[PDB]
Amino acid sequence: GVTDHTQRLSIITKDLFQVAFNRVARGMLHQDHITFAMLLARIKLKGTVGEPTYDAEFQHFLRGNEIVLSAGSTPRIQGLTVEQAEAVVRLSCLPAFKDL
Repeated sequence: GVTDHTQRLSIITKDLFQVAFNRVARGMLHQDHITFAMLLARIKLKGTVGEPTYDAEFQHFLRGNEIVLSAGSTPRIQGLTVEQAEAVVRLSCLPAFKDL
């Protein structure tokens, strides 16, 4: 019942993502469903327009533990434990969270 081609294209793209996720994740363990959902989300983020590439932010999400903290570089922050302290001084390297 759909006649316009742009609406058909949008429906085809969304249904491609949905049917691919359904037919993959039915034969797949429940710990990894969110992983494939995240991969398809990043793929659709790449495909859409009007957005930045989010390369450095996803790099700090994936290999953000690769940031090396210096000896005694963490100051004292109230409430947070040592793991939260090293996490916030690792997040502070990003320009978006510079004043964290």
